[PDB]
Amino acid sequence: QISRILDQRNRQVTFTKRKFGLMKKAYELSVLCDCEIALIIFNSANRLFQYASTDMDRVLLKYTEYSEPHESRTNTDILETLKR
Amino acid sequence: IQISRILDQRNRQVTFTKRKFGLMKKAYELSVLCDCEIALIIFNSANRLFQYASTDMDRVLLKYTEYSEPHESRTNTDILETLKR
Repeated sequence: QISRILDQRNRQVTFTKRKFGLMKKAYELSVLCDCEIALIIFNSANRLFQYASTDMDRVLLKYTEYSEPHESRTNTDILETLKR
Repeated sequence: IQISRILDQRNRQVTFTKRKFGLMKKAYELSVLCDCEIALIIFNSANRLFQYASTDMDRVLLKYTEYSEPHESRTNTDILETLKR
């Protein structure tokens, strides 16, 4: 029951609030549970925003070297889980 | 006050899973509400890789490599500084 915010002012304020919320939660997860986290966000104007718990090059390099299988989710899977 | 010692190691996995899912849920919401493309890469303390992409990971990482520099770049040091203000 969630949809896309059409009004550009209400889109930007919501984007900023939630982008910061995401980074705050990523920070918390990283310190609480000893995780390494990277977050890449392209907004609707195609502006790039990024967060990395350590630094981005480190996390992306680890990502590209990972030999073991990935556990991977997309919007389709998240939306399915949320229905339950 | 050593931040990594805060958590009870007994509930480590459950806390990790709950918060990982919270992060993905919020990423999903942001992507639909604000028309964003989002990728999330998480290595847990046992070095298990978990990933989320709103579209798919190869698409988001390719967009990343075709951009020259971030508009905002943050790490834990910056987030912690902002939170103190």
